[PDB]
Amino acid sequence: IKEKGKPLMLNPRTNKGMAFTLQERQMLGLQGLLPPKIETQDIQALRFHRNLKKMTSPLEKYIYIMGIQERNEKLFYRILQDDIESLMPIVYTPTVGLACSQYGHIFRRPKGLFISISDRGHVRSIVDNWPENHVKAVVVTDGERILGLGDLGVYGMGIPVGKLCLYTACAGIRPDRCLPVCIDVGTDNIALLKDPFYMGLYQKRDRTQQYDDLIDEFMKAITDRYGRNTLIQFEDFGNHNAFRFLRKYREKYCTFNDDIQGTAAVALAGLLAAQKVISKPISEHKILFLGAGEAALGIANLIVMSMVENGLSEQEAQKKIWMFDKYGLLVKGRKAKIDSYQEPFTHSAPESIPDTFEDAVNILKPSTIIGVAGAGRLFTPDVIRAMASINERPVIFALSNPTAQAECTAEEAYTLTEGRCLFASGSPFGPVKLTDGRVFTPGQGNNVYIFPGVALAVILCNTRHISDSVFLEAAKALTSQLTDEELAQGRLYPPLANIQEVSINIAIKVTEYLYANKMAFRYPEPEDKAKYVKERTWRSEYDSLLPDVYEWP
Amino acid sequence: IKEKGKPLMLNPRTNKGMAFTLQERQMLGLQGLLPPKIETQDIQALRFHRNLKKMTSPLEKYIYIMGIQERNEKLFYRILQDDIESLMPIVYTPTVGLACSQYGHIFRRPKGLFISISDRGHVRSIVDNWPENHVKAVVVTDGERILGLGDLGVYGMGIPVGKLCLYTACAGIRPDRCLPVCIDVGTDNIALLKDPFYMGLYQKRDRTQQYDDLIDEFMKAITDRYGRNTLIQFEDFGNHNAFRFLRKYREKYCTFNDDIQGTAAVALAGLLAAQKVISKPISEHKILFLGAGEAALGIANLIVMSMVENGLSEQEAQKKIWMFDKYGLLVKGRKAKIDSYQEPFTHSAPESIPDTFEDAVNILKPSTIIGVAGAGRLFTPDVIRAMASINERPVIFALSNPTAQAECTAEEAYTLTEGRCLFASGSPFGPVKLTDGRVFTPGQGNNVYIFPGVALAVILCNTRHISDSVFLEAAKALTSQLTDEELAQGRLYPPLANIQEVSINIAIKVTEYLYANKMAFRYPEPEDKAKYVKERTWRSEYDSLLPDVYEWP
Amino acid sequence: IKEKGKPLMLNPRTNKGMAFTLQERQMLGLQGLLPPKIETQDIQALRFHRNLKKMTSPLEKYIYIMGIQERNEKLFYRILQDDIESLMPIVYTPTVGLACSQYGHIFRRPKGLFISISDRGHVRSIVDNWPENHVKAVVVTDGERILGLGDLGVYGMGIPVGKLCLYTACAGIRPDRCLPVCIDVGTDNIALLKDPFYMGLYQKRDRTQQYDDLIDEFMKAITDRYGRNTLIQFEDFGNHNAFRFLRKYREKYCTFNDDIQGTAAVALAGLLAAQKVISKPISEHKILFLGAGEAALGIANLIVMSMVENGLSEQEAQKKIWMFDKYGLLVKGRKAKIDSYQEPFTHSAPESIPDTFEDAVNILKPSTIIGVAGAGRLFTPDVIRAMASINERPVIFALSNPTAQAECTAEEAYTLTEGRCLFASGSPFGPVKLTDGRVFTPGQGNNVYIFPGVALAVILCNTRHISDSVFLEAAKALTSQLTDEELAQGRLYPPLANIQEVSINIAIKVTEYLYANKMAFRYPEPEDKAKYVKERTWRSEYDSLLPDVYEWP
Ligand SMILES: NC(=O)c1ccc[n+]([C@@H]2O[C@H](COP(=O)([O-])OP(=O)(O)OC[C@H]3O[C@@H](n4cnc5c(N)ncnc54)[C@H](O)[C@@H]3O)[C@@H](O)[C@H]2O)c1
Ligand SMILES: NC(=O)c1ccc[n+]([C@@H]2O[C@H](COP(=O)([O-])OP(=O)(O)OC[C@H]3O[C@@H](n4cnc5c(N)ncnc54)[C@H](O)[C@@H]3O)[C@@H](O)[C@H]2O)c1
Ligand SMILES: NC(=O)c1ccc[n+]([C@@H]2O[C@H](COP(=O)([O-])OP(=O)(O)OC[C@H]3O[C@@H](n4cnc5c(N)ncnc54)[C@H](O)[C@@H]3O)[C@@H](O)[C@H]2O)c1
Ligand SMILES: NC(=O)c1ccc[n+]([C@@H]2O[C@H](COP(=O)([O-])OP(=O)(O)OC[C@H]3O[C@@H](n4cnc5c(N)ncnc54)[C@H](O)[C@@H]3O)[C@@H](O)[C@H]2O)c1
Ligand SMILES: NC(=O)c1ccc[n+]([C@@H]2O[C@H](COP(=O)([O-])OP(=O)(O)OC[C@H]3O[C@@H](n4cnc5c(N)ncnc54)[C@H](O)[C@@H]3O)[C@@H](O)[C@H]2O)c1
Ligand SMILES: NC(=O)c1ccc[n+]([C@@H]2O[C@H](COP(=O)([O-])OP(=O)(O)OC[C@H]3O[C@@H](n4cnc5c(N)ncnc54)[C@H](O)[C@@H]3O)[C@@H](O)[C@H]2O)c1
Ligand SMILES: O=C([O-])C(=O)[O-]
Ligand SMILES: O=C([O-])C(=O)[O-]
Ligand SMILES: O=C([O-])C(=O)[O-]
Ligand SMILES: [Mn+2]
Ligand SMILES: [Mn+2]
Ligand SMILES: [Mn+2]
Repeated sequence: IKEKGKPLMLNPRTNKGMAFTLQERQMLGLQGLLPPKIETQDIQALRFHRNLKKMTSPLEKYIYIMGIQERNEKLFYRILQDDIESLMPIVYTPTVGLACSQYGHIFRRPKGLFISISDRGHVRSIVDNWPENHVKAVVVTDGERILGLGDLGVYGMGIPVGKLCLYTACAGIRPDRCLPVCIDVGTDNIALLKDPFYMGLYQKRDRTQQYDDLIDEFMKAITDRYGRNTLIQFEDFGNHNAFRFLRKYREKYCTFNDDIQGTAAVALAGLLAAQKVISKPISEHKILFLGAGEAALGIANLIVMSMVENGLSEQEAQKKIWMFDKYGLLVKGRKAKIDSYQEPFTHSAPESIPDTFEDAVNILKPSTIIGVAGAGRLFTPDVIRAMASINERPVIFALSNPTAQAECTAEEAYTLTEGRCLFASGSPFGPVKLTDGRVFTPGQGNNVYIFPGVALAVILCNTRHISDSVFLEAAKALTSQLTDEELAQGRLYPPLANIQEVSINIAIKVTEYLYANKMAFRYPEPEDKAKYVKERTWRSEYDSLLPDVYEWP
Repeated sequence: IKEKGKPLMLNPRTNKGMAFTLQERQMLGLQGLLPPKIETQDIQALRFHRNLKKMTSPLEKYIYIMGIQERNEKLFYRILQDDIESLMPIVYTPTVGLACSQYGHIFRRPKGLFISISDRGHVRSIVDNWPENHVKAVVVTDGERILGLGDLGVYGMGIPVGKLCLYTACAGIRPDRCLPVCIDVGTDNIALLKDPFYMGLYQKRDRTQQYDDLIDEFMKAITDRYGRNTLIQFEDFGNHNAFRFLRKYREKYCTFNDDIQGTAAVALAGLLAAQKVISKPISEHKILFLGAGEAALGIANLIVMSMVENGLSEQEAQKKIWMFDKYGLLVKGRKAKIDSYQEPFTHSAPESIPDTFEDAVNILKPSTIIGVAGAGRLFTPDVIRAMASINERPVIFALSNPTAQAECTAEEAYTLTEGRCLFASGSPFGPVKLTDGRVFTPGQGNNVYIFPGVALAVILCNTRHISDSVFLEAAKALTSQLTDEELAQGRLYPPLANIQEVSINIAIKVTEYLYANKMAFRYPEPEDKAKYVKERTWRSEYDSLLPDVYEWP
Repeated sequence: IKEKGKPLMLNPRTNKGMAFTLQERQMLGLQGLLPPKIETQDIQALRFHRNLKKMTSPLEKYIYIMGIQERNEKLFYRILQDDIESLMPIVYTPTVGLACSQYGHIFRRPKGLFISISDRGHVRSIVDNWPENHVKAVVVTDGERILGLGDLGVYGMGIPVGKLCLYTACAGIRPDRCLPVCIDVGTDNIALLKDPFYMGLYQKRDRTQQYDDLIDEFMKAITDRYGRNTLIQFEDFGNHNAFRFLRKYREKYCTFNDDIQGTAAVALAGLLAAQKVISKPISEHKILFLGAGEAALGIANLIVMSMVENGLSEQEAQKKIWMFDKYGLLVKGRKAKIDSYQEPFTHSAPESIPDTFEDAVNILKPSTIIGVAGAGRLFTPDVIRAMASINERPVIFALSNPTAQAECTAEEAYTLTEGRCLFASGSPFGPVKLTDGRVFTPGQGNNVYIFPGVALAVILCNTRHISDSVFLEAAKALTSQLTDEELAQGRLYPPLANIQEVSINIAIKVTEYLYANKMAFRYPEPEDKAKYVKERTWRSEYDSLLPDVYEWP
């Protein structure tokens, strides 16, 4: 660090608070600007937990902790690391959805880069305004599909911000090499347009070619300054655009879409663990999705990749997967439109045309059910009872977020199937004890289990493009960490409390895969992949800021 | 403004948030670093009040609002300005006392300059570490007598910080020209010495000549760098040190003691207003003080100054004044020691020596009672009832702070006297409505009504030293702004809500006084002192940060 | 750029002087700090040539122009560009040698990174002290063999400094991406160890393993901060270390030795041009070197690569080469030592052992002669007359530098052979007109014709390592640019006034070779190489420093 004096305290990246040693204070011009007390990160950590403990609401907790990131970055991450599982619901789903829908009312300081349609032709000048010179990862959103909350416009910047926090909290990626970005081309949200606190352009969404050009101009600007292999993760974009930009840029830049490919990998991993207990014959699998968008089509695709690799031909696999959206069951010749992606899973209408999702379950008699409609409690008791009636061990996945949009609760799933189901959810739920004394502990099927470790692998390997088989590998790498004991408790995923090592482990496996398939370019190739990864993780412990002073012989 | 980029946003002195213009953004390198929305201070203020309204406790509010000062200085004062009366109890007494006691728990960022006994011989280098180069006003403490809370050590820094906020919020003094200072020579407070969050040196107070030498080195360092006429206000020092440092510096430097002299001025003004209703024959006045320290002795010396200038002799005036401390009534020959400042009011004991304060009232039969012991409710119902019985219109001042250390309440005072008392308090109390329907609105006899306006004047006139007559004058300037309809409500002081103009008016009147007596060195002399003063007040309105761009012919 | 105000003028990299436009001055805070006149670089250029014209000595001119590098970088390179051929003798050989030998007397400001043996163990902290963060090229020396001047210790920093100027002035490599380094481990120069103005450690050279560590620590420090593919050009190292370091590092880092490999290619090119006029049968080629060091072994080796390529075998080619050093003809069994590298060119003594270089010429009767002993006029008249007798068109290369160390002059070569010799020198010599009227314009055989264009190629291709065959291609790309007309005048190389385009053209040839041989890693690969290189060259034209201000819809 080149700076000295107060500027060191004003920048959260460097500010150590009372943890600045006396030598540091005297040598860096800080003597007098801090109380005469020298503290440790541990004392600071104590102050935090003491304070947090006394707090009452989750949003209040969110504002308190997210604020530390703007005062003392090192301490911020230390605090998450102290107990990531307990803070996850505040910092991530579901409280993050609340913060977003409230972004303008709680505003204090901005975070990330903001690029609006009004800046077209001048995006490179905006990118050059970013203080950090070595960004490696970017998470960008246009805010049209924020969780299951829909179009929140610029209030959606909360997502990319929180997403990168996990980059560092889960996989040890350097915070100063991360860049959250929000593309503001307007919002179709009538209430936000009438909101005095709204933080974006007061106009409807510009869907013309101008939009595509702005995005294209954005990708170019980012890579022109930071490099062609700068990781770019697309997050919470609308259905149409999400698929379009993925197909358009995946072979050109180092990019992927979390909602489509990250979700694909976590779901598969949970489906794999489930099979470990059911061991059902492949010719018998029959999956039915509620919803048919980004997540649904992404999961369905990884599932087919797996079945195919487990025998079945691509076409046979697809026949095992069905979808039911807001218009009904996806069957050939239906009135409602069917896109190019849904096509493969759109099949000939069965004996009868289901009117409700309950009808579908009964007619189709699926073995697995996957909720990803973002429309609330659609896995009703009747649907849950039907699944348990049809199956001995039904697999029930309600992945919509935040919690309020989920398809059903863990308690609803376990109690209604007499503890026979294998359940997973997108948002957090605690253990379930039935009137009979049995206790079931459900796992969280959320892409946070996937993106952190995959991002670290790609960054470290100087990888240029991310293929789908890279997520298939991550799926396998995550599920191979589940122990029988945990599986026994009802967990289809490793404990959230250990998400740090689980990520690092996924990174190691993925970098082993990239190098093995000639997708890595970092040289020379490391002998010991695991030691290589573990060796380059960012730590929340303070570094010495003292200059190298030494005597000459 | 020689800075551009993120730094403009990291420094609260310059940060405007979404209030930075689009042109300011494009020209200063901030485009992209802020959300697309351009806001007005008016909207920012709206976000604050909405948020504050949702909050429950005062210390939570105190943390919220004092934090704004570290994010956006201008909005901070705008927030205070929007309603100084409702925020004073949170930002000032009592809550400021609660915050000092909680200082180590609520810590987030330091404020002010910290000089410790361990830094002796290096004070200058610490002073040179302060970022601003044109400081004009300093408020310093050692934390030995924080309000009526006692020795709070470094936790007492919240006092100078708070006093200086009022320098700007009440008198329009420029924030960047203000500097809070805490002298840390240790603490005798056992509780803090075993507190892991304590912010100072872990040692008992050093009271050797090394203490004196540090104060010496402090005064010299401050004036060597900022100028000999720099205003230095002492605050909350222990009794012995407060008096000796005043005597020691008042003619060498531009310094005064707020607790001694400031309190004297506010007390006298309330007494001057009371007399407006009592019209009591000077010879009959009999004043009894509960306590005989810094505040008590200062008020007493000014009372005498008023009396002497109204006809009495110095000796004849000091005889109308009696003091009762923790050892009892001050009389000639008593065992408890009597200092040089106390002699003038230590009289030959009466017929019977009072054992309790109630006895001293019934024996001396005072017309006025002034509580300044900081020991709690020593003005008991019996004491209040005695005054109501002795005087038709008793004068009762409970000036001890915070509220818990106050001798009595407004409710108690008016009620027990049947609305016959003229009551004032150091801390805030709402209006009292007697069961007969009458309502009383008590004034706040606190030095906040005096130090801001006196400081402004002194600074503007480049005054070199402060005489007691300045305070006598300032006492006159305050009361002169009290209206009948106000006195009628029961207020012995102008409504807190207009503390801004009151302070400006007092300032104008003191600068006139300083010039008239040749104590002002600002040249040339303003013909219109009012215009002169009002002209130089700092405003909370945002300033334009745009570079001067213009076409040449 | 993120700075504004005086810093902009203090930093030579940005300073434009009166070239700062009015709008630039107003928006960036320079209004008033510059005279009211707005100038053009053309006017500034005129001012320079005007003042240089009145100057007397070459050193006085060197001091003046090198100083501009520290005041206005953009202008410094415009000045060279105006007329490189006339400035080269001042900025390069021979005046650079006089500068170095005088480095301590002419000092005003330092240039480059200095690393001493006394900083062993702390080199990384030194590297981190360099202001630029994207270095792509380094040129380093320890000053043991500065030109033919010998060991000049730290006074040799002029060499690396001058080389990098040419990197920019010749091939358009960005100046901020270049970094000259001097390794000071002491000096054996007894004179310098007695010079109160000497700029390095006052101790003889440390030749222990410590020397090896330092260099190792240096290579690691550099690569860690800037990357594994950062170009590191070695220059003017002693004989032993030059070869040992080259071998040791050529496979681990992207490095080469200018004196060994650079010189190899220039000389080969000149030889190739001569062959055009001589058409001598490859079978009768007979080269005799005067000197057996870095350059001699470097040229001989590239020479062989060609013959071998043109039919012969490595064995028979080497037999055509002979060498003669300060001890005599390199013959097997000789008293004096013959190292690993000399081996292939140390042959079985001839019937008669040559006592002097003339006798050597007489006995071996070579077709070509190449001086690279750096010990003065060893190509005596008799030796030149001999070559003329033995040969119809003798080839005479006197490459030792600086001019005073050259083997003979152009006038000596042409006159003594009656215009039949094909001559080239390392230092500059003007045209020669014989008594009979014929005018001969000699070419300069210096690596400056090679290192700039190769460096640019490597850097642009993200090349990891440099093969000797790369220098064979450079030798061809250079000679391939020669026109029969220039050859007609007597030039064996393109005119110096064209070095810029001759460099870019060589750079374009090499990146095609690199890519073609899978040695390039930049991605994707450029379709049109010429366009790719020309598009990436740095220009000395001022760039606009105005912020991006624009209207929003
Ligand atoms: N202060 C700086 O700007 C700075 C400091 C250190 C390294 N670097 C850069 O790193 C490269 C050197 O390689 P290396 O030793 O870092 O490792 P490496 O070469 O083994 O790592 C490969 C890539 O992963 C990146 N990387 C490593 N750890 C990372 C982390 N924890 N979070 C995010 N990105 C990470 C690196 O930047 C590098 O591009 C150099 O090119 C240099 O530019 C820059
Ligand atoms: N747990 C995870 O890791 C994770 C990851 C990504 C997305 N999600 C969640 O999945 C949900 C959908 O995300 P997406 O990107 O696929 O959305 P999308 O907008 O691309 O698709 C939404 C789909 O839901 C369908 N739908 C809406 N209402 C329906 C209803 N009432 N009944 C039946 N179908 C209905 C739509 O027709 C559409 O097919 C969101 O709530 C999101 O939070 C979870
Ligand atoms: N309202 C204002 O503007 C204002 C200004 C300054 C100080 N004060 C308040 O006045 C109080 C005293 O401050 P100070 O500077 O005078 O302190 P000090 O220590 O100088 O004097 C305190 C005096 O009160 C006496 N005392 C203590 N306990 C007593 C008891 N139980 N009964 C009778 N007398 C007792 C002490 O003996 C001493 O003489 C503090 O609580 C402070 O907050 C108010
Ligand atoms: N950026 C700076 O450092 C800066 C800027 C403007 C003025 N100044 C100083 O002000 C002096 C010129 O006089 P002037 O035109 O400012 O006023 P002035 O001469 O009318 O005022 C007399 C004194 O009061 C002070 N002052 C005025 N308003 C003040 C305020 N609102 N809060 C605190 N202090 C205040 C001034 O510093 C000055 O020393 C010069 O000595 C100069 O050094 C400094
Ligand atoms: N201000 C900066 O630090 C800055 C500015 C622009 C680009 N860059 C870097 O350049 C890379 C992007 O590629 P590009 O668009 O520059 O070109 P490129 O990728 O086509 O060029 C290939 C390599 O040659 C280097 N290069 C190009 N011209 C050079 C020159 N004239 N002199 C010396 N080296 C030169 C580049 O640094 C690059 O590493 C990124 O890695 C980025 O970090 C840095
Ligand atoms: N023109 C160019 O492009 C260019 C490039 C590199 C080096 N050079 C010049 O070549 C000269 C030597 O450099 P080097 O790297 O080969 O050095 P070196 O020390 O590695 O080799 C010098 C050789 O000359 C021999 N020698 C010394 N004195 C001799 C004498 N009196 N008679 C006969 N032989 C003698 C030595 O034995 C040795 O073999 C220097 O003057 C240098 O300036 C020119
Ligand atoms: O989109 C989502 O809901 C997510 O990523 O968790
Ligand atoms: O000391 C006090 O109580 C004050 O200053 O208000
Ligand atoms: O070493 C030399 O003489 C050179 O490079 O010109
Ligand atoms: Mn998402
Ligand atoms: Mn006080
Ligand atoms: Mn050289």
